[PDB]
Amino acid sequence: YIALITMAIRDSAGGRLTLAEINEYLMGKFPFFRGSYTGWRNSVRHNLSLNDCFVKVLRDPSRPWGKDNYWMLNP
Repeated sequence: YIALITMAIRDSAGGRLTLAEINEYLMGKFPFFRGSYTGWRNSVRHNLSLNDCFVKVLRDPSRPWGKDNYWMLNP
């Protein structure tokens, strides 16, 4: 989950990213994940910030459809 998260966050470049898209492809890539329990987003996101150690935004005014998230990470 760590490595996966690493490559997931890698989507960015130490600037900003959307966990919405990250998780979007996460489940769209990992079948086992989409066939176990779609409730790890809590442990994933948790470790996400508890891993990289960046800053996120509490649902900013920029969510298409109404279910997105923007995170801001940097070195």
